[PDB]
Amino acid sequence: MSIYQEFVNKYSLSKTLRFELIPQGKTLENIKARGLILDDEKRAKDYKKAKQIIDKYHQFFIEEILSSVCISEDLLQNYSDVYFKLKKSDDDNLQKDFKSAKDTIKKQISEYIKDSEKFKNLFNQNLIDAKKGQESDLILWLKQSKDNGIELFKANSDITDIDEALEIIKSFKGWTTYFKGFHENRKNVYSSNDIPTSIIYRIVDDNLPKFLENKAKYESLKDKAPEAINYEQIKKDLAEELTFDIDYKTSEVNQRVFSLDEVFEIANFNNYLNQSGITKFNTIIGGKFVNGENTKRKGINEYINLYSQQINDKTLKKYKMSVLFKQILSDTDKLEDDSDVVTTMQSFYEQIAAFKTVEEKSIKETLSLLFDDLKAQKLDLSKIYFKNDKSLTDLSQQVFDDYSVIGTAVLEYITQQIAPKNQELIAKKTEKAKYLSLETIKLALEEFNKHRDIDKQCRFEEILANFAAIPMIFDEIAQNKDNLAQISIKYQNQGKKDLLQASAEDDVKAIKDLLDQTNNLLHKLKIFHISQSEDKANILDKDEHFYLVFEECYFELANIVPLYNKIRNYITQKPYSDEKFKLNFENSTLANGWDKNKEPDNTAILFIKDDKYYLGVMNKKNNKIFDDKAIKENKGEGYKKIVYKLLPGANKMLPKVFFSAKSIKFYNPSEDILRIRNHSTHTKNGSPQKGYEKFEFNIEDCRKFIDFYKQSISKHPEWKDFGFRFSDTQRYNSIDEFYREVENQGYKLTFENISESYIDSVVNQGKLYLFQIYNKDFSAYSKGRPNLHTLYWKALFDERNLQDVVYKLNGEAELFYRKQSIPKKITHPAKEAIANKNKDNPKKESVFEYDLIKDKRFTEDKFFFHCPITINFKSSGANKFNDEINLLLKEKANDVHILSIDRGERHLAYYTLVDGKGNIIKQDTFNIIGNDRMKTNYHDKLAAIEKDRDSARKDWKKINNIKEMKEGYLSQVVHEIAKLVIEYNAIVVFQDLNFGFKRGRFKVEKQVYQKLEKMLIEKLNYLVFKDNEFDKTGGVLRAYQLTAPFETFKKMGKQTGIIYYVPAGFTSKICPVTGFVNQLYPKYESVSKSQEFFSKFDKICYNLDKGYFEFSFDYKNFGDKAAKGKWTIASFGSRLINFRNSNWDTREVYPTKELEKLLKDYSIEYGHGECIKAAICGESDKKFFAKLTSVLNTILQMRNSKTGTELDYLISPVADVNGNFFDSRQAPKNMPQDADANGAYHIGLKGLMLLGRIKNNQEGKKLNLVIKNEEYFEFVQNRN
RNA sequence: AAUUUCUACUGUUGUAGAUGAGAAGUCA
DNA sequence: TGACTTCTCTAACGAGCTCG
DNA sequence: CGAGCTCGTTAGAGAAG
Repeated sequence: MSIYQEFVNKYSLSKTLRFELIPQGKTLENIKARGLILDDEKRAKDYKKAKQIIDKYHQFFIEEILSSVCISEDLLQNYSDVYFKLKKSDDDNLQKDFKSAKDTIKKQISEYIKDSEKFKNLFNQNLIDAKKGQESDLILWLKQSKDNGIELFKANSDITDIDEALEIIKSFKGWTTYFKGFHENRKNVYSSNDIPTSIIYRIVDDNLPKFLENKAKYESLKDKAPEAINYEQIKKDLAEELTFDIDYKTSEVNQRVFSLDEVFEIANFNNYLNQSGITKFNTIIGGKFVNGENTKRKGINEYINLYSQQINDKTLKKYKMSVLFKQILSDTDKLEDDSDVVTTMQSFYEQIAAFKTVEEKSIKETLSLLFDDLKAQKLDLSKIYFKNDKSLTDLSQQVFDDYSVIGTAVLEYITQQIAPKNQELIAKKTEKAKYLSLETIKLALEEFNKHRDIDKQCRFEEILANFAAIPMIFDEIAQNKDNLAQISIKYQNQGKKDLLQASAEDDVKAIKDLLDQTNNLLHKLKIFHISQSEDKANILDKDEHFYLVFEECYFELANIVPLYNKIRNYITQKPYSDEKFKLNFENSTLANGWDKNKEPDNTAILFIKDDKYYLGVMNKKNNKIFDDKAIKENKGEGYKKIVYKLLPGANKMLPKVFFSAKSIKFYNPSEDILRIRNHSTHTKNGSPQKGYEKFEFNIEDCRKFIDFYKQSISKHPEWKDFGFRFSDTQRYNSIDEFYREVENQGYKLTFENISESYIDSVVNQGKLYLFQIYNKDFSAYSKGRPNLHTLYWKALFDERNLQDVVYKLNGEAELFYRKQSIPKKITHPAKEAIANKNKDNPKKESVFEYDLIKDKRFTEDKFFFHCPITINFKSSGANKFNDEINLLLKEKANDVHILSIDRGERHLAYYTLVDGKGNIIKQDTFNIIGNDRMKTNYHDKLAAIEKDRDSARKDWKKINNIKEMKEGYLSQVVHEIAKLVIEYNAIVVFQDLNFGFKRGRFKVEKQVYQKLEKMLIEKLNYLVFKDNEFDKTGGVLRAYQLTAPFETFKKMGKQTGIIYYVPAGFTSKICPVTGFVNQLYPKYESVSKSQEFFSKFDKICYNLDKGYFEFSFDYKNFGDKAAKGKWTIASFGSRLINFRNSNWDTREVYPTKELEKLLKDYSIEYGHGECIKAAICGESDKKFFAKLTSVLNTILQMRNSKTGTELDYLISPVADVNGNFFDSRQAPKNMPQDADANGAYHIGLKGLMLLGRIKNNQEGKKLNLVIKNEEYFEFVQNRN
């Protein structure tokens, strides 16, 4: 029987059921008449015009907290010393010191911000509404905008001036419940974490590493060039700009021209860093544009362009000075129309190309001159770095025709340079190091050429020539701008979406190409650019001339990845607008509690006429319909208005009502009890109120202070309806678990009848707006299975729920409304034969008596109802969930038949039920989805869309209509994974995407396979089966909670519940029977160096009766230690070889017939029947050894597509213990069948040894769930 | 080619499966 | 480029307000 | 300014590895 009987109703989560309202009776006629929904646009669309007001005031607060901060020089001298140690000498134990050196400067400001006076009333209610004596801070500044005559609008923003903004900001009087995600996603702007958009993460990582860099290029400038910077001219010329009102070390209030000898001081760090101080610093260092003289009076960086120009020294051009970047939330829009689909692009290629710079070098010539200055080795090669991730692999792709030739040369040269006989430092100098210099690259490429002939060289000059193939890409952009200027005169229309239709295919493919040769252009400069990453915080001895001109042409060119995603998210949408908004019935309280006592203001209540469900929203002004005297007066039959009783919090309510100004006399205790609440002695560790202090808990308190609550609850007027069943008060350890005694039992839901004729008349009177929630299950024309957001709603109100409560209703439901997006167009009229679209369905015809408008749910207005509920409310929460599982299946480990999912070359997954020994019980593909009614082949449905016999092969409309259908496949297949893990009650084991993941070209990408393990963790955390009994396990309330929730992809680790994780390195290229891995990689390193490598083979011999040659090897005679054992690989069957398609598509080559040819071509004899050891090693030729490697580039290839997309079977070199060779044309059911069946059976074998560790668990709860290749390659081979 | 929304649908005024919503700095 | 925060998941009371 | 009147305060567990 299923072992997961225990894993039922375990923890709590809150899904939100959504519905459509039906305006019934005369509900909609009163709404349109009084102007209700038309005056709802002005406070559900218009707050986006108020989110332009709040952030601008949130920008004025930046200007008046950073010009009001004064940080010490003690934490700048503790920064700048470590800031210059790591440049000249980077190490490990100073990174812990550098982080703590910058931790208490990003926290010392983070405690100054949270202790100001404009901050506590800015992320809460009181930002926008005024107190009776305290007028709020938004309305003061907009009046202060008039108090000084400032003209903040009609020059920068959308609103005319502040006078209409004075009207707009008073449209949110009691409406403070809007901004609660707009005021939660701006607590990251003042967050002390490492998130990359703040003002305290930025002034420690974007200007403080740039200002202290720019001080070393000023102390090393006055001694090396005294005459250069004319001090006496910049005092007179820019005297108005240099009026810095405050100094640091003297705290002057002297509005005077500062001295340039002291503005570059480390102590003077606080004279800037608002929006108007970085402007002042970048006025001197970049020049001041004043067009009153028709010339530029350019500052100190013009003096470097005069002093080093005359005497002609390019070492003072190393000492140029940089530009500080502009602060986050400066003064600087998602796309929906087509009037601005072109001028968000044609007004960018005017900005990225047609602009005159400061020093007069156009951006075509900047990458032209600098890469030509790098061409003949002029710049220093030990200061320009490569990004050491697999983006440098792409730099080896375009010119070296190999992926890992650079990453091996910086592993081969560093091997001989430091530890030439391999032991500790050898990894992090070239592998874990985030950057490698060109001097390290050049001394690794003119060393590998010394051990290689003329045919296969690897020249450093080709990398310099590859970068010279960059600066003429800007010339064909200047040719495409002559092509893409005839389209901007064709789209002058405002909102019509004729660039999204399928007729202009010849005008969208002129845009994807132009946004692809400016998106690999940024992916070839990506290997240069410095990263401000974490755990290394990358700082090295950088170049002084390269990385100042490169930042001119990267961070101005980097504004295309937030612009390429503004088009590919515009073309790949659907032709209707899902722009909905919430409607409120002239009330800031729509569904907040649903409670019976608090519903003249919660405004809403539900109904049931014994089959379907309704919503009744009372009109807020005349809401006197159900004030407890018209229910008994109108009792009868019909609707079944609920009384809903809720008690949120046994921390927040039970001291609020039992120690109030009213009910304190009704439950009168002695002063023995009153000393507890004052000093907070009942709490183990909490918070007393003002007046007293915290004391120590004793066991006498919370076995009698709870008894105060038992007499207080049992005499309450409206809190006797719950019927509490509290346990024995001696068995109460704390009040945190007496919370859980009050909170779950403080919830009842029973029914009271109302005569149907009254509340059919009050909707006719116009006081009860009545609505019906429905789906395709709550209509009368259905018989099949419901949805899951309708099988939950029918369990909020069932009687078997309310016995032992599971589905709790929550407050703050939210009513939404959606306008008319697309017009009504009947695409399938009545009595017309329509075409089938399934290649297995017999009934090819389709004639409908009723019409079908194309997706008509976006043609007519829909009132919505988004209703959060709570699942398993009575039970506990989620603490140490995955540790409970491993401590449970230890006595149930011999019931667990491990399921295992992979990616796919030909398939999409190959889920495989591996047994404990390893014999596959039931494997099947994941291309055929469904029960015997209809069957759908998503493999064939991909293969007709996936860039196959389609229009133009490159447009964005394909590559998401693959992906959304591929994502819609992920919505399908998670049910067919869930059915297996209950029928075969085991586990899921995916492939992790942290480290150790598969690399090749698959259908399922890296992107759309982490979502299939994201959409499985949120459909195995709460798992309901639509065809199971209600009160039985696996049903609706007694359902499957087997995993934990989803926090991040990083926090999945090796285990997040029943879904384990294993690596995905070397699982698809292994013989399943014996465990061979091709670790003896042939690459044709040299002619003579291969000769001792063929003697590292034990014997290259032949057998008479066997009839096949063999390359016997053992791994003890060569490095990169992976496994052991005498192999004697064979040359039995045929191996296909892939080729460059386009003709030269596919041809078959036999290994043995090639070995018969290529060995009889020279004088080597074989036919005696013994070893050919010395004969193969004795031969010396260029062509011979460059061709025998192509035999070993074929005898070890274990994937072979038979023709174009037919089938790829599996072959095995290494023998069994009998003599037979594994061949998947005759493989049994307990062995893999296809090529993707071998990439899934080893993901289970590497997952089955997780379960070997877990069944042998001990008292040490430090379960080594990590996999090393020495552990896996030993387990898979000798398991029998 | 119909849906609380999404994907494929004819599975027939809808069938099989998924659905956590308002939110939204945006790393790159 | 697809994920990075962590909450509100609420009833009752003391409050100045037409009214008494 | 008590009639109670629609508001904007306000009461303040112990999990979180």
